[PDB]
Amino acid sequence: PAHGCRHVAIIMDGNGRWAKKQGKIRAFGHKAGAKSVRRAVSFAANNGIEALTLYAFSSENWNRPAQEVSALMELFVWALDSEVKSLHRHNVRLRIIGDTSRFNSRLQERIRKSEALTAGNTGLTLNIAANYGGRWDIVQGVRQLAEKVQQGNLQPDQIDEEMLNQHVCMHELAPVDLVIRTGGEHRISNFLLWQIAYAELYFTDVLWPDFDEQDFEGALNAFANRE
Amino acid sequence: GCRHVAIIMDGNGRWAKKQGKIRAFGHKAGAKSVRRAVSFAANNGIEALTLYAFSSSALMELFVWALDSEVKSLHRHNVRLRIIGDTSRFNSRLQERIRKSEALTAGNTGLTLNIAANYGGRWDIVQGVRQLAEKVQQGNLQPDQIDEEMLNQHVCMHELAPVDLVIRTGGEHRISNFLLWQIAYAELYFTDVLWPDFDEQDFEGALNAFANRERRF
Ligand SMILES: O=P(O)(O)C(O)(Cc1cccc(-c2cccc(-c3ccccc3)c2)c1)P(=O)(O)O
Ligand SMILES: O=P(O)(O)C(O)(Cc1cccc(-c2cccc(-c3ccccc3)c2)c1)P(=O)(O)O
Ligand SMILES: O=P(O)(O)C(O)(Cc1cccc(-c2cccc(-c3ccccc3)c2)c1)P(=O)(O)O
Ligand SMILES: O=P(O)(O)C(O)(Cc1cccc(-c2cccc(-c3ccccc3)c2)c1)P(=O)(O)O
Ligand SMILES: O=P(O)(O)C(O)(Cc1cccc(-c2cccc(-c3ccccc3)c2)c1)P(=O)(O)O
Repeated sequence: PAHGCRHVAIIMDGNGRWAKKQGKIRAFGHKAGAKSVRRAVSFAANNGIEALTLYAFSSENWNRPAQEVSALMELFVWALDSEVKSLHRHNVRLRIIGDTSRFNSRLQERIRKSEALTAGNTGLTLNIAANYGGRWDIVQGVRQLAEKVQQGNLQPDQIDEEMLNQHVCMHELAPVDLVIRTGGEHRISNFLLWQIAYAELYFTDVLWPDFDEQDFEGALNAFANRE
Repeated sequence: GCRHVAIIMDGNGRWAKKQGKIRAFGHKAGAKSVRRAVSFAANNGIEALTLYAFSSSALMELFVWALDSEVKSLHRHNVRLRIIGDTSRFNSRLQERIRKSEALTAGNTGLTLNIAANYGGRWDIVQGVRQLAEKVQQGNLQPDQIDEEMLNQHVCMHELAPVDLVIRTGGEHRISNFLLWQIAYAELYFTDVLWPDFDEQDFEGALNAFANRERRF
């Protein structure tokens, strides 16, 4: 399309701050945040973007017990189940990226079903990060290579970038062209690392609930002008 | 408190054009700006400064010339010099100059200055991977024992403080395959100022930005 942007990744941040300013509790920001997600996904689908990868940055996870962080992963991806039907009806291909290996088998089956169901859709490819880390991503790929070495099928010296690239999340999709981070912080926070080696980085102070189609348009135009 | 700053230096040629001068003129102004950045970092308690020359045999001799004429003063200033990158294919005289310069200064306790030469963040990670694959081949390591901490011990600069701030001059908003694994939690600061003009005030503005952002976030 005219903006020449095939794959956009977004670090969503600012929902709690947005609620706080309103005098509302965090759950109200979660709802406004969900609504801003739906709006970003329609925008991307309507603007010919091929893939949209979303990472929810939690400013609060440092105050929550580790036991709680695992459970929230439950509800989160669980919640994203009633939503699968809607994504499918909109011709979106859903993929979950992250470490879901420790997740209960019932949910892993659900994730696989969801991905299989929407795999042949021809609209936007939507990647949702769940228990995702950039370093972990690189490490799970390294492990896959470590198994081939242990099998006898790979010589350490044959490992190059191109080969490690085939084993990181989203390698079958267009490289990430643009990473947007809302909320004001200027860090990647262990979101994508290997995949953003050549991506344009766009930071905006706008809080996620307020980030709308015109903000997304501004980012794509900055990208178009910058490339 | 900012301990390790990484800078993507960019804008020398654009600067020269604006001045109506030739490329060599921007290179010269660029080198002076490198000296001023290093002095500044050393004078302000920064533990490590990592520099990457962004560009879209003669440079090899210049590299030798640069090491031969600057290493003594860096040594006197208690700077520890390290070159990061794939120098495996540089001519052996240059490889030897690099090795001696690093050896001469290895024990200094002031600023560690890392100069990227033929460096790439993906290559960096891949060299660490090869190291681990070797131990797997031998039999000293099981695939499933490989974790983040471990690969971290095999990527460049693992013995130094974590990179706190990455500064990129010149106007582009990309990492361009500079550090990747190492910038997971770093503050990213972009400025349109061209490298020859990047000065103490610009450097301080990035440091202040880092400090303020550390307070608010
Ligand atoms: O609602 P909160 O954030 O006030 C709290 O109950 C934690 C929590 C409870 C229920 C639901 C959620 C929730 C709802 C929607 C999204 C998310 C979320 C999405 C992505 C990353 C982190 C969190 C979490 C969080 P907390 O224990 O942190 O006070
Ligand atoms: O399908 P369209 O292009 O006709 C339209 O629904 C826009 C749209 C496109 C793709 C996805 C969505 C959409 C709608 C409802 C929910 C979601 C959704 C987004 C993220 C997670 C879960 C669900 C996405 C809407 P429109 O607003 O243009 O009529
Ligand atoms: O913005 P924060 O860091 O203040 C916070 O809302 C976490 C958060 C960040 C970004 C997005 C979301 C969020 C909230 C609700 C739904 C979703 C969502 C994500 C993906 C698909 C569909 C819905 C994401 C939550 P927190 O729970 O840590 O207060
Ligand atoms: O800024 P550019 O991309 O326009 C260009 O000057 C390349 C370049 C970028 C950044 C720094 C330098 C450069 C020039 C002179 C000296 C140094 C230098 C680097 C490290 C230690 C000492 C000196 C770096 C060159 P180019 O040769 O590609 O026109
Ligand atoms: O100064 P010049 O224009 O006479 C010439 O040496 C080019 C040149 C001189 C000095 C520095 C550089 C240069 C360009 C790009 C990168 C670097 C560099 C410097 C330090 C580390 C890594 C890379 C240096 C190029 P030339 O190739 O035109 O003979």
